[PDB]
Amino acid sequence: DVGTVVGIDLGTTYSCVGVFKNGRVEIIANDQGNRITPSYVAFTPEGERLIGDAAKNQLTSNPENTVFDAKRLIGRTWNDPSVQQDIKFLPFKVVEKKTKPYIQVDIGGGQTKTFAPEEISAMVLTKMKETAEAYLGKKVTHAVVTVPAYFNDAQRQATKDAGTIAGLNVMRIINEPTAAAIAYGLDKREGEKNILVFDLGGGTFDVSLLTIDNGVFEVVATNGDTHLGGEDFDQRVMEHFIKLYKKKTGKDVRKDNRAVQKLRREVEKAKRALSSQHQARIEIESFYEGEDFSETLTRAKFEELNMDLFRSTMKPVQKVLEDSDLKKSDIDEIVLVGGSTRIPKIQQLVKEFFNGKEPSRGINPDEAVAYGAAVQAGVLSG
Ligand SMILES: Nc1ncnc2c1nc(N)n2[C@@H]1O[C@H](CO)[C@@H](O)[C@H]1O
Repeated sequence: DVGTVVGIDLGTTYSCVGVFKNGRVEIIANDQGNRITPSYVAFTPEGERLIGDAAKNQLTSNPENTVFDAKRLIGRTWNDPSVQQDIKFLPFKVVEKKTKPYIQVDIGGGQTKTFAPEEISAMVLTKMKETAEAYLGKKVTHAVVTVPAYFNDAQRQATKDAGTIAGLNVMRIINEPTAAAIAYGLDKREGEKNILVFDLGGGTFDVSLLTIDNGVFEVVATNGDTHLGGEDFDQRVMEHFIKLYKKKTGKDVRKDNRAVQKLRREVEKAKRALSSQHQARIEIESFYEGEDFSETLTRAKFEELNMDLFRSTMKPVQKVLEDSDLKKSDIDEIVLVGGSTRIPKIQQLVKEFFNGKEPSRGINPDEAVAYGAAVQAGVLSG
């Protein structure tokens, strides 16, 4: 008895959980009313373990003991050059333990603890499991968990292990671009089709070329940029306003960490608003040295601030087409994945690259992967 199997998108920055109930996929909101949960864990000085929104919305006061991006370390050895590069940019301690990059944190009152990346991901998975259990009114024991198509054997096993620690029997490990394609019903098509999945997440950019033949998916080629995502677009806007504030007031905002967090929160909200509105206003009370911040951002300035980054997304799309021996016209379906794909310039750039071809539409791009996982979870629940 597998019970109600859950579909989990375990993302670098955000995670999503869905179930198949009363003939359809249900994406489940967490205890904070959010349909996506940050892949964050924080250990407060009192010793409280925070997971998700509570962990992320506290990150500024606790940078050493706030764990995130464990997905960059999962199933990798300590000496992996990717690990050695990534830990340079992580604020929490990472130590070699049992050949692996273990995360070291103060769990409260100076007591130090080490966690394998799969133990951190198990805490995120536990939060997803609780979110689904609150929704279903019953215990969840089985799951379908997605991973990037480039994940190797050790990375897929470590994701299954994270599940085991969380009390989830991960029945199927499925590729994130395949789950997105299933979400759009591209599996029940007929004949041979080439699917381009363009996945621009919060911190990663993944491009996958998939082939669908008689309902069977094959990942032909993968590319992207491991350090390009929505957060980089935020950072460009942060830089623009920190520069502007120094020009206007002569003050250096970054001297106050509390002032940068506040600007980060408002910049992110402004960015999201600019996907639908042509201008957003950032207002922050007692911003720096009791003085208030009031500035506006147009979609045009935002696009100009991020143009090189937006344009850089087209290079891995060209590399996957070459590595698949395909041309632009051979792409039958374009799947956009990640909240960042809601950016109008990103949607124009993809459409124009594929000479006017419209991408698949209807499912929230930030939920498409968990949606696909839930579709598969639905079949397995029977
Ligand atoms: N409507 C939107 N417009 C622009 N960016 C959006 C967005 N929605 C999300 N989630 N995002 C970004 O997706 C990433 C992961 O959640 C983050 O960088 C979000 O800001």
